[PDB]
Order: sequence, then C-alpha cells, then structure tokens
Amino acid sequence: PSQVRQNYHQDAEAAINRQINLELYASYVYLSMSCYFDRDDVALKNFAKYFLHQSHEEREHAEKLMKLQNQRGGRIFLQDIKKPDRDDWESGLNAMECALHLEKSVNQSLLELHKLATDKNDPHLCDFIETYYLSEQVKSIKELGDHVTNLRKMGAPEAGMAEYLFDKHTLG
Amino acid sequence: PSQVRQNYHQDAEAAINRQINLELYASYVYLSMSCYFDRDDVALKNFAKYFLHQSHEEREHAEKLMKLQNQRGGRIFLQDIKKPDRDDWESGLNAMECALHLEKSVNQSLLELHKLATDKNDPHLCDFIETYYLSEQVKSIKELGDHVTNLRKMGAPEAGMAEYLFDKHTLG
Amino acid sequence: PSQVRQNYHQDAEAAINRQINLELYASYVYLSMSCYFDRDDVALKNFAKYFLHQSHEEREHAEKLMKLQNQRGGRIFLQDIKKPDRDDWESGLNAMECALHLEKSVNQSLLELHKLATDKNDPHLCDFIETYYLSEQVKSIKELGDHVTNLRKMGAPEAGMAEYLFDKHTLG
Amino acid sequence: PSQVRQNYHQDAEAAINRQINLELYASYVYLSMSCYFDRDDVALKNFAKYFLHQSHEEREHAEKLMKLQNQRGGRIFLQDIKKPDRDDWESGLNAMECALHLEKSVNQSLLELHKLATDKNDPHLCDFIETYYLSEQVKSIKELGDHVTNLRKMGAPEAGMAEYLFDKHTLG
Amino acid sequence: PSQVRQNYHQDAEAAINRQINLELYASYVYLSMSCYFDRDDVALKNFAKYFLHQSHEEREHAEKLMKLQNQRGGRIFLQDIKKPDRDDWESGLNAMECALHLEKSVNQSLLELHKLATDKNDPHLCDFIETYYLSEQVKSIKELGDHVTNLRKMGAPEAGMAEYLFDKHTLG
Amino acid sequence: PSQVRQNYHQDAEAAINRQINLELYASYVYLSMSCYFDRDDVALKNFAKYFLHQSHEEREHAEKLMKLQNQRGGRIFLQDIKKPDRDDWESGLNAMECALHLEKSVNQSLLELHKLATDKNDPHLCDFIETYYLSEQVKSIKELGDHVTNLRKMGAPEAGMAEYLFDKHTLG
Repeated sequence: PSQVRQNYHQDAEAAINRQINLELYASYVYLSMSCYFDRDDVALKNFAKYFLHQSHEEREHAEKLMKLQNQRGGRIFLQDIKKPDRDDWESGLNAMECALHLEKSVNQSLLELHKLATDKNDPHLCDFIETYYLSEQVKSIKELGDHVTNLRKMGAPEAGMAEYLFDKHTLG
Repeated sequence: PSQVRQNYHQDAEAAINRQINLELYASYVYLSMSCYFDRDDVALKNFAKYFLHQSHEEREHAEKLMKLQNQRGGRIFLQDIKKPDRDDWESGLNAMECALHLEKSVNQSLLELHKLATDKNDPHLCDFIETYYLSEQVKSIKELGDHVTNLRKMGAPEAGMAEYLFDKHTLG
Repeated sequence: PSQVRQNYHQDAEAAINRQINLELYASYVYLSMSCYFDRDDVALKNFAKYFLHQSHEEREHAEKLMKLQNQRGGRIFLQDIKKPDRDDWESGLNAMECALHLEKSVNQSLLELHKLATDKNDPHLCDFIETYYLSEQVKSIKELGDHVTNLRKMGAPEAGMAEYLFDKHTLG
Repeated sequence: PSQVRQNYHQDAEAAINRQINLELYASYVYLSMSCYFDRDDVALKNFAKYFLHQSHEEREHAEKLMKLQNQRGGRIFLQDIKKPDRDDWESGLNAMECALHLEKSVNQSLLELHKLATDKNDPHLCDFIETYYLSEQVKSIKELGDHVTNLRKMGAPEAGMAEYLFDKHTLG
Repeated sequence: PSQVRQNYHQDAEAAINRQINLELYASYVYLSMSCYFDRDDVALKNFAKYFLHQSHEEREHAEKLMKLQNQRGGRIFLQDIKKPDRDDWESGLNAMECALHLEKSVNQSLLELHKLATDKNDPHLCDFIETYYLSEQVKSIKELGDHVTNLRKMGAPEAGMAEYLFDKHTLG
Repeated sequence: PSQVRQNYHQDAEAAINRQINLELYASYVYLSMSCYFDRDDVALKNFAKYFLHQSHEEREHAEKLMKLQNQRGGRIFLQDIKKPDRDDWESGLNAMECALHLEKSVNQSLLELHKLATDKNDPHLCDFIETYYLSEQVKSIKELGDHVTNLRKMGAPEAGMAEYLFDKHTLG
C-alpha cells in the first residue's frame, strides 16, 4: 500500500479511473464537435470555439481526477479513449442536444461515484466530488438546456438564420 | 467534393487523419508519464511538469492538423486513442528514453506524410509539414537526446541524486 | 543576363510575369465587386469594404511578385489588365461565389508555377511561392467557402435580411 | 434611373468612366516606372519609391471617382487597363519627363471633364473636379517640372552622379 | 549512430561540413576586405563597416550550420580556413564585385546542397536551407548588384568622389 | 612607406600579423570546443556557451590587432587559419585543460611580441600590448586554472555528475 493511502477503498480507486476515462472521452467528443463546425460546409466559428473550450475543460477535469488519484495514494490505470459515436454531427441544435446528453451521462457517473464514496465513508472524496464536479455539471447542464431551448425557439435547424444569429449573439 | 478542396488527394486526407490519431496518442502517452512522476513513490514534480507540457503540446499539434484538414476541404475521421503501452514507467531516464522513441516514431510518420505529399504534388501540404512539424520534431528529439545523455552520465537511475538534481536543475 | 541572375530559368521568368498579370487582374475584379456594393441600389457597405480590402491585397501580391522578379534578375513585362467579366454582379452571395472561383483559379496558377519551379530545380522560387502565396490562397479559399456557406444557409439572396445581417455581423 | 440621380447628365457619367480608366492607366504606368528603378542594373531606390507612391495615389484618384459615380447615381463600367507604352524606361530624367507628360495628359482630360460639367450645368461635379483633382494635378505638374529641371541641370543622364545624388537628396 | 540521427544521410552530413568551411571562408574574405578599407591610404570607414558586418553575418551562418549538424546527429569536422585570394583589394567597386562573386559562389554551393537534400528525401534539411540561407543569399546578391551598379554609374574607381560619396550616402 | 608610419619597425609589423593569425586560430579552437559540447552525446550547454563566448572574444582580439596594424601604417597579411588539433574533445575537464594550454601559448606569443617591441623602442606598441592583451591573458589563465582545479576536485570526468553540476553552477 502507498505510504499516503488512508481511508481510500479499492472500489473508489477503480471508480476514479473509470471517471478519468469518461472525462477524457467527453473531451474527445467535444473536440469532434468543434472540428465539425470548423468545416467549410458548416462554418460556425463560435460553435466550434464553444465546443473546443468544453473539450479543454473536460481535459482539465480528467487531469484533476488524476491529481486526486495520486494524492490519495491510488494508482492511475489508463484505458483506450473510445472514438465519438459519430464524426458527422447534424447542426448546432443537434450538437447541443448531444452535448446535453453527454453532460447528464457524466453527471450520472459522478453521482454514482459520490454514492460509492458515501457508502465507503470517504468524506474527502465526497467533498472533492461535490466541490469541483457536481456544481460544475449542474451549471453545464443548465447552460446547455438554455442553448437548446433558444435554438429550438429560433427555429433551428430549419430556420437558416437561427443558428447563424445564435452563433453571433449567444456564443459570440 | 468540398467547395474549397483543390489539389488535395484522398490519400493525403487519409494520412492526415492517421497523423491526427498519432498526435493524440502521443499526447496520451505524455499524460501517462506526467501522472507517473506525480505519484508519492516517485515525486519528481518537474518531470511531471515537463511531460504534462509535452502532452499539451501534442494536443496542439493534433488540433492544428484538424484545422489543416478542414482548411483543405478534407473531412476528419477520429479513431480510438489507444492507451499507452505501460502505466507504470520505471524512472526519469526510462521515461525520457521512451519519449525519445515516441518522438522519433512521430517524426518518421511525418516524414512518410511529407513523402506522400511530395509524390502527390501537394506543395501546400509539404510546406505545412515542414514549417510546423518537421522543425519541431528535430528540436524535440535533440532535447530528449540531451536529457537522456545527461541522466545517463549523472548515473541515473542507479544514482539516486541524479534524477533529483536533474529535476531541479535541467527541468526546474 | 543580369549580374544577379542565378538558377533562374527563362520559363520561370515568363511564368512570374503571367502571374503578375493574374494578380493585377484579380485586384481589378475585386475593385469591381467593391464598386457594385457601393451602389445606392445595393448599399452593402461592409461587402464593399471586404472586396476593396481584397483588391488592395491582390495588388500587394502583384507588387511582391514584381519585387521577386527583380531580385532574381528577371525583367518585368507588363500586359493589359483585362476588365472583369461583368460589371453588374447579382448579390453578396454571387459575389462571394465568383470570388471563390477567382481565388481557386489564382491558386491553380500558383500550383502550376510551383510545379514549374520544382521541375527547373529552383528551390528559392518554390519556397517563395509556398511561404507567401500558397498558404494565403488556402486561407482565402477557406474564408470565402465559409462566407458562401453561411449566406446560402441564411437564405440569401432570396431572403433580403440574410445579406443585410451577414453584412453587419460577419463582415462588420 | 437611380433613385439618387439628380442633375447628372449621361455624358458626364460616361466621361467619369473614361476618367476612371485613365486614372487606373496612370497608376499602371507609375507602377511600371517603379519596377524599372528596382532593377539591379538601375538600382535607384528612391526613384522606385517615388513612382510607387504616385502609382498608389493614382489608384486613390480612380477609387474616388468611382465613389463619385455611385454617389450621383451613375453606374461604373470598367474597361481594360492598357499596358504602359514601354516596359524599359531609360533613366531617372526620362521617367520624370514621361511622368510630366502623363500628368499633363491627365490634367487635360480633367479640364475637358470640367468643361463638360460646366456645359451641362452640373455645379457639384465642377466643384468636385476643382476641389480634389485640378489643384492636385497643378501641384504634381509643378513638382515634376522641378525634378526635370534639376536633373537636366545636374547633367543627367550623362552625368553618372547626377541621378544618384538626386535620388539621395531630392527623393530621399 | 547518434541517438538523435534520423533520415540524415552521410552525404548530407559531409556536405554540411563543407558548407561550414565555405561560410567560414566567406567570413574571412569579408574580414580581409574590411581591413583593406581601414588602411590610411584607402580610408573608407563605411566600406570597412559594411564588409565587417558581412564577415560577422557569415560567421553566424557557419555557426547556425554547426547547430544544424548537431541537431540532426551529425558530427562537425572542421578544416583549415584558406586565406583570401588577395590581401590588397583595389577599390570599393572591385571589393563589391568580388563580394558579389563570392556570394554567388556560396549560393551555388547551397543550391547543390539543397539538390543533395532533395535527392536523399531529407525534407527538414531542404526546409532549413530554404528558410535561412537561400532567401538571404538572393537578398545579398541583389544588394551587392545594386551597389556595383551605382558605383559603376557614379564613375568609380576613376571618379574620385564616386566612392567617397557612395560611402557617405549608400553605406552611411 | 605609409604616410602615418612612424617608429614602427618591420619586424613588429610581421610579428603583429603572426599574432593576428594566432588570435584567429585561438578563436577557431574555441569554436570547435563549443560545437563539441553541443553534441547530443555531450549535452553541456553552458560549456558550449562558455567556449563560444571565448571564441568571439578571441575574434575581437584579432580585429583589434588588425586595427592597430592599420593605425600604425602597417599592412595586414592574412594566412590560413589552421584547423584545431582535434575535432573530438574528451570532456569538460579536458577542454578546460586544452584551453588553459592554448591561453598560455597565446600569452607566450604576446610576451615575445612585447619583448620585440621593447627591443625596437616602440613604446606605443608596448603599451598597447600591456593595456589590452597582457592583463586579459593573465585573467583568462587564472580563470581557466580555477575551472580545472574545481573540475579535478569534483572528480571529473570519472564522476559524471561533476561536470553536470559544474556546468550548472560555475558556468551557469
């Protein structure tokens, strides 16, 4: 056992490694979305900028988990980062809806992680998840929900100017 | 075909996608190395900082290739990012040697990519590879070779103070 | 032969003169587009500013080629700058599409010029074309493709608000 | 007729288009002179800078006429810009003399244009020509006459140092 | 073989060493010219300063090649720097003409070096030569050609004031 | 004889030319040492920087002698700069020892030069050597002796960490 390990259950260590992969996967998905909107036949720079920022943020979340793993004496075991389910997204609205689904999926994993930490009486892990991840996910989910709502009301993707103007105003 | 595509062979488009995956894989490997040196039983912060910086640089290289793919009218097709060949590295010297091998492997792929571009008469692609990638790889390979040389001369990993002092002086 | 001429084939000298005329012609076409959008019955100020800027940029490209011709010991032989194929353009979208066609035509000439330089083993000429022209053309073609995509999606020219809003947001 | 057109005769509109071509032609001639003095076998940097500045100024004059054409409701019809009568000028003195002849020719066209505007009772067009063109041409003609006088007195082109020193002092 | 060596042919390594000696030789020749114009019986300070600057620039070029040799894993083998063909130059014009001949000779060697790199499929070496050497040589050759042209036109060396005034104006 | 020559014996003029070659040779040797420590298999940047600085300093010494030669009315006669006795040095300690031997050899030549100047009653030459060269050589010899002493005490070259730490502390 690591000299620093204390009150860190093996299941929590394994769950953190799974969360690290999920965060890296989420970063990969956002990177794919950013590339799609940089295509000449899509050409929505702020959409590409928005998802590129999310991709970097997800990478930071994964790195923070890696720091937590080493702080508690756990050992990081990396796994393959699966490619996104699709390389050709459909529109700004569809990308936002997919991002909303992705964030809720990540949030669900964190909630399961917090439940595991609570069951193992790991208060530091519970506080770490609450302080840095649960609050961020709720904010991200709310923001994506707002974006989806506005895009739907504006008429996207059927209304051509809807995503163009949303790109300039909301994401600009 | 894309409205912007011009003198961009399909083989070059496929090769760029393969290079993008390799750059992402290289970033993943460097991230693994950075995590290893953050372990309480390794505890080499500057080694971790050095490889973390390389991981971010490799991600930037991959993103720049993605921008090139869209600029030329190609379509990005992402693939699974394979996990690093090992999660438990052995020492600062071994990590540097593995990094040196990785950089040369990436350089070889770029040289093959440049050869493909030359055979297809794609001067813009050739210039893009030369300007932003070939020069960087030579510098990175030279830097890693210098680090390996100094660590070996200092007596690492057998000499305990060798990697500690190299961490403070060269990487600090 | 001029005292400075060295490894500068006559065919390359003739090709540069042809490229100079093409660059001047491209500047003339952009000037025509800028004037069209300054008409009281078109009144798209940022469209006029955009093409006026492109016209000046094309003039700079021609002047740079003239500087290159004298640097290598070649002699500049100017030719008539043919008038643009049309004086009455149709809309912002049509002008962008025509500009996209013009840029690709200029890019094709540069690619042929680079091929000629490569066949004549003129590395300085090849590097000059790659460094200052090939990269710019790819960026210009990508930018015009993005503008055409957004204008088409917004509904131009049928949707009158499309070009007006594109004028204010993208070109403003 | 244009909604803004008022007291703008058809002949004046045609004359403005002819003047626009003449201004563009004058810019082309000055550009040719600038290139000649950039040759390695001429090498008069300030002569090249002087005529390059004149070429840009002539372009501005043409663009200002184009702005005037659209302001008054006229329609710009561009024509081929004929190449300069010669590509190989003879010396600084000869270029100045040719420039002096060119400026007087442009001035004569403007005087004819003003006479046409006066005959058609177009006070705005008359004021526009007087305010921005007639004064400039007189100044340009006087300046070129001074340059020709000094170069002739200094002994150019027979006196080798005449144009060299004139390049450094007057044009430097 | 060096741990960093990759796609670096032995012939390229030998050619670089020969180029290093040529650059050092060129620096030595320029140093000789600078000393000549510092003589009390020549007394052309700006001529001496000009050639002294060129001597330092050539030294920088040689050192940059040495850096390239070590970066690619090659080994630098220095040779005797032959003395300049003459210690007593004749005049500013003759020195410029000799410098022009020297620069073209150096340029020819670089062109041969680039051809060798191209034949060996060494894109990094080709880009290195193009980026830092071919462009500089063309500029240097053009500058020297301009200096020779002006000095000849001014009447040097028979015209006593020609080199004196050229020293003050062009080189001052 | 030169109009400025006064109390400048021919033997002194010849000796100065020999000293100029020796200074240039010393600069060449230091340049070779700097290149050696830039090798990937040596990788001692501060050692390379130290000897590169010495190479430039020796070049300045040669140029100052050339200025003195022309100042006194003598004529500079350059000779071939012989290559260094070896291209592959052995270690930091060996390079310092070789540099120490080189500096003492240069100092001995200067002492012989001063003796010749004293025998010829050339007080200006004696003062010039004392003011700018003799003091510098003693300082350089003392500095190199200190470096050799510390490197030997630290255990170099057998103790690999000795030269690494000396590179960081003394030469950093």
